[PDB]
Formats: sequence, structure tokens, C-alpha cells
Amino acid sequence: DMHPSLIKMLRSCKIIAMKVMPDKVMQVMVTVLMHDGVCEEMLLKWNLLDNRGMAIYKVLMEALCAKKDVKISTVGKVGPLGCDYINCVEISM
Amino acid sequence: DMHPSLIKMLRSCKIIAMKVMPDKVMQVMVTVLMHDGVCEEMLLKWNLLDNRGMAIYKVLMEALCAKKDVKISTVGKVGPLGCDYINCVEISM
Amino acid sequence: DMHPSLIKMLRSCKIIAMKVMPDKVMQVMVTVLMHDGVCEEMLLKWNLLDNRGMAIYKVLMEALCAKKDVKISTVGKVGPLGCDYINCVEISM
Amino acid sequence: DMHPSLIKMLRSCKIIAMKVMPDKVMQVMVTVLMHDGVCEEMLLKWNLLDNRGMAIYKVLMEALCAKKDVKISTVGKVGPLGCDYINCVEISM
Repeated sequence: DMHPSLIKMLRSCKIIAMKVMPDKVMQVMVTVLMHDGVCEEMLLKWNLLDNRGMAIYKVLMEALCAKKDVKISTVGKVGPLGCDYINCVEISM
Repeated sequence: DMHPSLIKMLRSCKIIAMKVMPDKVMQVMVTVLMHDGVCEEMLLKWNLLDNRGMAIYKVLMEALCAKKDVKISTVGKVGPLGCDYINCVEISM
Repeated sequence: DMHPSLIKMLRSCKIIAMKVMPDKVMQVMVTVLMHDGVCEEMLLKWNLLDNRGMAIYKVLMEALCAKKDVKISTVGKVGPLGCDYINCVEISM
Repeated sequence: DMHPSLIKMLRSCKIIAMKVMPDKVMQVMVTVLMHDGVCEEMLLKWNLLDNRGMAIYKVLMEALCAKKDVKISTVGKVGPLGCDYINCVEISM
């Protein structure tokens, strides 16, 4: 039982770029920098046309614009476009 | 009749974490710190797939990223996942 | 023909509170402070369930959280809940 | 192969105004200032009622409120309202 104000699969990272391209197969590509120095290009598990994709898209965007560390998890397989898929994001004050 | 610029169920709190997990039963879990020191885990009254859930999700997120105090009210019962449900948020400049 | 970086119905104002209450008849009530000192409570022209209401809801929220002056116009009649309805918002860098 | 934290059709610009007007033919007009000093008024490729239009609308808005440079591409033709249409936005931390 920790301090009320202290928080506490999920890797810590920074969201360093997002390219929104709803004309194309990727739809939106997220560039992520992990805490151990590796940089990875990733997609969202859901279509942007689905509200679940919109919700994941928004927390990632806010994390980039606030310059925040976040934690993410992915489905765990590279797809036919060459990227893993983000399916969970955690953000804290 | 108060100063034009002065504002004025609803408890004052801070939104200290949000975990967006649209694969799972909770969908999104909000960690809230009340002004009297108690910390509580909460859900939204509406599905994320519904625009009302999206609207509550956005004001909470903005409150976390701006480091703002807000006021919330809940439906008033713990559900089968162990959490109350947020149904109203008020935010001020 | 003005400087490329210089911008330029619409009244200038600040968005000083927003109360998101999708359980109730108002859905979301916006408290607005006009530049001449009068303060007014206002609704949105569109349902929150409609994407046009969502779009107006988002620019207002961003204006509150960034502490920005904006310009708004309304439909021009008080409705049966006692408020006018915002139908246009302009925001500038 | 560049530094992990270093990023890298698309023109660099600032988003200096947005006018959200879902009553009218334009729906939302974006004023953009390119790096070479020319200023241009632009629309979105998608309807605001479509989630793809909402996604492009949000990254533009965040870019304005964070005072960020971004890159955009357009469809490449002036339409019957006198404007080109934005179809891709890239934003970086």
C-alpha cells in the first residue's frame, strides 16, 4: 500500500513522431523510442475509423505533445507491413 | 452575483493516471486522487465506442496532461469489476 | 494584404469553465467570459453524439486548457433551457 | 542509420488559425504559414463527420495549440471553394 499519490507487457518509451496518413495502408505510423535506446516504427491494433483506434491515437498524440514518458504493450507480431501493433497505453500525471 | 470571471455530488480531485486498454473488460481505468488523500480506481459510465464515453475520456485526459484539479461525480455503486463509474466532469480555466 | 503571419458575428471571449454531463438535458454547458465583462452560460448547436458537436466541443476545451482568447458565434436565440447555442469557433496561434 | 532519437510531398509549415464552422460549406478552414513566407487557406480531404477528417482535424489543432512546426501534404488541386485539401500531417516531439 503505497503513497496515495504514487502510481503502481508494458515497456516504457517516448512517442517521438506520428505520421497521420489516412489515404494509405498504414493509416497512422508511430515512431517510438524505448528507454534502452532502440527506436521502432509501430501501427495501431484498430482501424482509425473505429473509436478504439481513435482512443489509442489520442493518448499517443497527447504523450508526444506533452513530452511525456508512457508505457505501451503490443500484440506481439510483425504484420505484412513490417510493424507491430500497439494495443494498450498507460499515461500518468 | 459574483465577479464575472469567478466560477459558481461533485468531488474535487486530480486525475493521476489513465490506462487505455480496449482489448479488456475495463476498457479504460482512471486513477483518481481526492483532495482528502484517498486514491480510487474508476471506470467510465459509457462504452468507449459511444461518443459520450469519448467525451468524458477526453476531458479526463486533458485534466491529467494539464495537471489540473477537476470535479467529478459517479453513479454511486461499485460494479462487478470492483469500481465506481464516472458520469460527470467539470473543468475550469 | 497583410503580413503573411497576421490573421484577418464573431465575439472575442475566454472559455472559463466546461461542465460535461451526458446524463442530463444540457449534455455540456460552457461558461464564457466576453471581453466587455459579461459572463454567459451556453450550449452547443449539435448533439455530443454527432461528430459536429464533438468538433466544437474539442476546440472549446483546447481553448480553456491553453488559456486562449477565441471568437465564437451563436445561433442567436435562447432556448427552452435558458441558453444560446454556440455554432462557430475560431482559434489562432 | 541515424541516432535512435533523430527523425528521418511534405512541406514544413505552421498552423496559425483554424475556423470551425460546421454550419457552412467549408466546415473547417485551416490557415497555414509555409517556411518560405507564403500563407495559404486550406480545407481537409475528408468530411468532419468521417473519423478520418476528425483525425486530421485533431493533429492540426494540437499543432496550433503547441506552437509546433509540422509537415503537410495536399491532394494538389484547388476545388470549387478556392482551396486545396490537406490529406497527410506529420508531427514530431
